[PDB]
Amino acid sequence: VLSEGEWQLVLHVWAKVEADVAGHGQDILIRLFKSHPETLEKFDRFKHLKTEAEMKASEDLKKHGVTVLTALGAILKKKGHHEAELKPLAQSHATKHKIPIKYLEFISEAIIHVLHSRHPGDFGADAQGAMNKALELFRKDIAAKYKELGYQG
Ligand code: HEM
Repeated sequence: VLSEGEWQLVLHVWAKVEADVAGHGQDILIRLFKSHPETLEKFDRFKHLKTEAEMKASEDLKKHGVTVLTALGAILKKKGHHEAELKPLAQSHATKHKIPIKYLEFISEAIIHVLHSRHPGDFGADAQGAMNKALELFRKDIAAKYKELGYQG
């Protein structure tokens, strides 16, 4: 359970993201795909992209980055009271998209890196720890839904 002070640190940096949701989503997906190429393989939509320049030039990738970060922002702004938002996401990622929990760890690392690059003055260690806790809570709660459905592994 995050404290109120931890949530404030999380949402204070997240308010900085929402000024350029699409730029952040591009940086985060690109980092994810470069760092963990098995992730790119889960998107039939993106698997033709073979270079970082092609990734940066894809408008469809930029659109998906906004989809991802819009859903994550709505979950973070619930400060843990996020059951209604996670249900459908856990269900589609477990049963349709077939995304292992481990890849949610990977995208959490990319999010943290990109926030540190773009917002260092609002993403010192206290805020990095709080955002780590928030993303761990996200993963923990998705993992319990996966386990229900037979996908925790
Ligand atoms: C912060 C974590 C993530 C969030 C908030 C998120 C959110 C979403 C949303 C809102 C959609 C569209 C609606 C739906 O299908 O449920 C989507 C689709 C999808 N996601 Fe995620 N996602 C996350 C992580 C991942 C990761 C790590 C992968 C793969 C490695 C992934 C793979 C996919 C795929 C394959 C689709 C369908 C894309 C398409 O072909 O249109 N997601 N995601």
